[PDB]
Amino acid sequence: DGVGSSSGNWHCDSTWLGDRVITTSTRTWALPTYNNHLYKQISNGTSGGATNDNTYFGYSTPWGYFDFNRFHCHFSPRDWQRLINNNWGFRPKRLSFKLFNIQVKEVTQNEGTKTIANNLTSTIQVFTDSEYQLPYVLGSAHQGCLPPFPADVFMIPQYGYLTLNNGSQAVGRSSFYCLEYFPSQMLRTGNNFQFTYTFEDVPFHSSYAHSQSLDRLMNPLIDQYLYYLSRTQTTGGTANTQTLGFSQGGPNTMANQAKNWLPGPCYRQQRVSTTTGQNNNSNFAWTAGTKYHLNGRNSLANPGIAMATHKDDEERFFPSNGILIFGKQNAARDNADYSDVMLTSEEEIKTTNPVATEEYGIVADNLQQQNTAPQIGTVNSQGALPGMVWQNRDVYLQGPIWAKIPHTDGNFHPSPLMGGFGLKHPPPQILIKNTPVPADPPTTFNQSKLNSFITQYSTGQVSVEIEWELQKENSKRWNPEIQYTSNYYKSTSVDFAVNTEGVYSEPRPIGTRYLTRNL
Amino acid sequence: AHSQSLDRLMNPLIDQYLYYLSRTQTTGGTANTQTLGFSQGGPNTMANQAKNWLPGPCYRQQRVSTTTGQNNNSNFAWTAGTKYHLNGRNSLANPGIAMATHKDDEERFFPSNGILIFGKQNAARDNADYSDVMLTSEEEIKTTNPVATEEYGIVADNLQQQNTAPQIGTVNSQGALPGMVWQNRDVYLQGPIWAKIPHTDGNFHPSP
Amino acid sequence: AHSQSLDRLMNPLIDQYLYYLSRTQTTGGTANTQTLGFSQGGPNTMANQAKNWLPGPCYRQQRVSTTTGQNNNSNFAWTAGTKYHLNGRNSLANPGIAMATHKD
Amino acid sequence: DGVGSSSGNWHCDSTWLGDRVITTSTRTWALPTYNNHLYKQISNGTSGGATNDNTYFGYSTPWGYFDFNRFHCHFSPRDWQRLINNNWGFRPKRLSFKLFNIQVKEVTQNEGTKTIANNLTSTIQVFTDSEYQLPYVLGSAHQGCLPPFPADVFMIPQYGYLTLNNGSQAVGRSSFYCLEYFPSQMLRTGNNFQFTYTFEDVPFHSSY
Amino acid sequence: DGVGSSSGNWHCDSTWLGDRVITTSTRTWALPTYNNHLYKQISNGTSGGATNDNTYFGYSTPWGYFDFNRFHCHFSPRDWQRLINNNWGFRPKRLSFKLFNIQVKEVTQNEGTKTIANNLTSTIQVFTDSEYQLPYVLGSAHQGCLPPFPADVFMIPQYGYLTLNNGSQAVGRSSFYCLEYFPSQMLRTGNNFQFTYTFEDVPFHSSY
Repeated sequence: DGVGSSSGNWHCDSTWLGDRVITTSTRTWALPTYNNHLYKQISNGTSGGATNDNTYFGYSTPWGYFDFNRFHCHFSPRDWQRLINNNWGFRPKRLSFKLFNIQVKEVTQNEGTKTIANNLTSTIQVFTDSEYQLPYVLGSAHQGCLPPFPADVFMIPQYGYLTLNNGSQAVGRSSFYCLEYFPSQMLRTGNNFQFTYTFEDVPFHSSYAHSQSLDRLMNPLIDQYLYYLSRTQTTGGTANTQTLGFSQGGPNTMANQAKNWLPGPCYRQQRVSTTTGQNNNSNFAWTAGTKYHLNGRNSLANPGIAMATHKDDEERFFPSNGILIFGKQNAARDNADYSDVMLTSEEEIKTTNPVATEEYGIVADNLQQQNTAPQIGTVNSQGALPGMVWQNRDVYLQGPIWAKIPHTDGNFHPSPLMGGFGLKHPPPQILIKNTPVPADPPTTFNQSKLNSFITQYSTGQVSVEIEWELQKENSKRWNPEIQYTSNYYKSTSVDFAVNTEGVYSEPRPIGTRYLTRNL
Repeated sequence: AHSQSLDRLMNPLIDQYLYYLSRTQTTGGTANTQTLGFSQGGPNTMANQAKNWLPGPCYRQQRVSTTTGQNNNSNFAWTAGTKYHLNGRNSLANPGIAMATHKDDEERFFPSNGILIFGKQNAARDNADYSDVMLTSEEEIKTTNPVATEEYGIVADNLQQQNTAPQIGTVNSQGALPGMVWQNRDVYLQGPIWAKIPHTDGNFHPSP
Repeated sequence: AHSQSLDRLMNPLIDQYLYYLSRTQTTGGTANTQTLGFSQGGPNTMANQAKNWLPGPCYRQQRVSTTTGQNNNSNFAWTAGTKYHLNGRNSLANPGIAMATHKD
Repeated sequence: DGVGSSSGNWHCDSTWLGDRVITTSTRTWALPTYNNHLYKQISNGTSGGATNDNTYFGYSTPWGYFDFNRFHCHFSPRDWQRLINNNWGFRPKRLSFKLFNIQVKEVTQNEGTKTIANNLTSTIQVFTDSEYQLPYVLGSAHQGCLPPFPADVFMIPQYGYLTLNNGSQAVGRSSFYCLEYFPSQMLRTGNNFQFTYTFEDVPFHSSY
Repeated sequence: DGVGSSSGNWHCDSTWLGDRVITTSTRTWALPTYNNHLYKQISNGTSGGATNDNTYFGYSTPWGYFDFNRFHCHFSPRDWQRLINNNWGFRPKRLSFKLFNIQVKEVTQNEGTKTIANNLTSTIQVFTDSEYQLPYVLGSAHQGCLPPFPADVFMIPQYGYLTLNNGSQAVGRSSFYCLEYFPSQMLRTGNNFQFTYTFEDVPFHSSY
């Protein structure tokens, strides 16, 4: 474990083995000293501009954390292509994490001339929250994951957390955590860190689309033996009176046929169009937004339960807060243009799932009588009903992978809404920090905590290995399937590649669901 | 068939130790003002008693009668039909989730698309008579399951205040709620036996 | 008791990479027309942030106060009661599914 | 024992086991050079303001000392809560002490521009007064213990002692101690120090 | 594998053995950081001066490469003389490659005064494209091979490649490669790299 010997090698590869694929990626990182070595209380209240919906109480910390919860941390674009085009499903089995080649540096600033040198005897600290005792902040779709492009160098994100609040104030149950109250490894240059984790059994993600729909599973050529009420009134001439008539469902009355199953749950959302002209002229984004209400605070149900983005022939429409949206490269943080963002679509599930912007269905409102005409009600939110079947949201190359399932007495179908695999025991948080190095202390004792420190940062490499288990296709379909393909014709630059300026970009979102399977 | 019903699992002879709000206003004379009064559930107030369970799910259907005279004079079979909407297409939810066909003493009523119907021999394919078909009934489940043609229940609509009287809402479709218990639809000698459960990520209680 | 709430499991210091529709109409002056604007969820817009989970089930009940003066003057205990209907009989859903008694 | 390898890891935890609790804490420290490398005689007399009640004779030394004689050096607030709420008594049984990850630095001052660099070949010296031959200065409630908050960084206190005095003057029995007349470990970066101690039987404190 | 110990020795020799000759050469090299750490798309089109015959689409990379594909990398002039004057044919059988004595340096520029120092904890990365997955750029007669004269010191060439183009534009089949998507060895000063390769059967060159 020398100053002069490397502690790691660079592993970035993929290997495919029948029913497994293993991915490895290595990236270079930089870690600053965060927060001036301090833990600070932060809050947001209702004074000034701030709304109640946005209040919080929390702490910010001197630590940083490692995040690889984005598919493109692990899969190259071509690899993602091999996966989606060929497999019905996949899931994660196990991972390996390595930190190595660690360099701690001190920066000296005199007279506007700045210099950087190694501090050989310096350490950094790392630990994993193996027991899940710290608030789990992965899974909230934050920035700071390993870059898609291997050549890119990245900065480690600062760690902070939230607890209960009333306005800008803490409450009795509010909790404070010190990360220094955990055991951590200390590494000098020449030391390394590693750990291994095994994923819990989780269902394969469905990289497939149904080639059948719930409302059409019958034999087109045959009648049912079952009957339905087809006529309530006589049909001939003007003297029409009530009657009862019954008919057998058949090829031309598939809508009426008796069926075994129901479409999935519905929490309806407002429809907006990409053709702006077709939209109402108000700013209705949050006012007409679909929301949930918790303890007096309102949150967008974004993106909410999975529903199809649009019905047949209406690519223009999307749910206002019902899809995942990714930025194009260098898209602005605020108020980016439609041309600067990429909207996902979940067409593939119209097959079993309600369209996002429409009713679930219709129910009776009242009791009909000779003097009372029957009335119906439109159902815009439907909870789980026996016989319902549904599909989860898709995952994307630039999307999230896993989430920690919250620790609660109950849940229904705990698949993370943003997409991915939901785990009771997800990959643990990995926290890293530069150890403080004091500048020279005073020569006579003072009890106050030291506030003068040498200025330091560290850089190193990090490796992640994941084994994924694959589910192969078993289709008897005669004709060819849809596949993700690169564009045939000439172009100014190559998709999923660099610029003349050296900027990698991902042009489109890529989903998982090209192959088909029956219902 | 159950010989007990969800709303009557108590001991008829004993009071609960639990209390419920029984009075919101004073009772004597004309100068009546708000108050709070609390009482213990008992033999004569079984409706008020605290209970552990809830009836099963409800997707309400229109009621029709075998006595034609009692029915509205329109052809309302599909217009007033209970339906689901999938990708722009509408289908009868026939017969839908299991609910009891009728309540006590009302054999005449059935849900318009909520029961299985079999033909008598040589009944016509189209527009057969009532006398030519046989309607099933699922009386046996009124015990735990909502009647097909009625509301699940009532919920509050608003927030009452000194100046605002309280308002209630009628619930005609109810999804699964914790504490719900229910019974499946019956099977018949001339009925189906099995179905393939569709291959999907999720399902709730995949009984055909 | 939980020391965290469902609506606040994020990192207070970091933005989401996900975007949401933040603007439906232009903001400047009087000639305001429709547009589409998108923003990233963040520390000051926690209400808007994309989230994984939903709160538990709800069967709503009427609110009454211990300060009698603040209550409507009717006897509304069973008339405004939350109920279930079984075979033509009505029962209080007492106490019903678990919901919090009151807010902050 | 390299320049480039850490000699310790950060342990800060509590574990509760029935009738034992074990606490671990780690803190970062800084030690200045005290006294310019000198031992100095100090006294306080009766001249000027000074009263007789406050007289002393003593020495100050180039050394520093480690103090963890404050409960919150070891117990987090929540831990203290588990202890007091649940137990009739407690007492200390044994301890482990470690010094590690040592960096010695030299500071260079020219022209108002100051720079700090490592001095790799430098040493520090540590020893324990296992035989109780030096005046025991813990136990007098001084400042300079490890901080309650683990994230805080602290400065080591200077060591000094007192002996017999008459006014500002020494007497026959007054004693002078040199700490360099004890054996001590010398550590460069990459070296570490540790020791183990067992508490004598002592009565449980009454948390009741 | 120390900071202070050499990891290699200088071997430059020839030995002749009847039907074999073995050559060894060692050279000193320097590697700059290329491209500012970036991969950049490059093209040449038909605008301006440029003819169609000279169009290309490609990328340039942060990497450098080692080239010894020139006979005088291995044979001294006198050695070449012994070979040509005396033999009807020759061919290559196997090779050994070593990288050693690696020094990584950082350069600091302030106020027009520049200084160079070692960065001890720094690494370089090396790999061989053993599976031929990158575009093979040797064999195109480029500059940057090891010098003929052993005393000369040389600069490592930058690596870049080309793919399909239409004019200055990419086409569907155009490919992008990232070299960081390969496993590589990381070496600090005091680490070394080596590999061995065997030539496939190939016909003797005719020196006649």
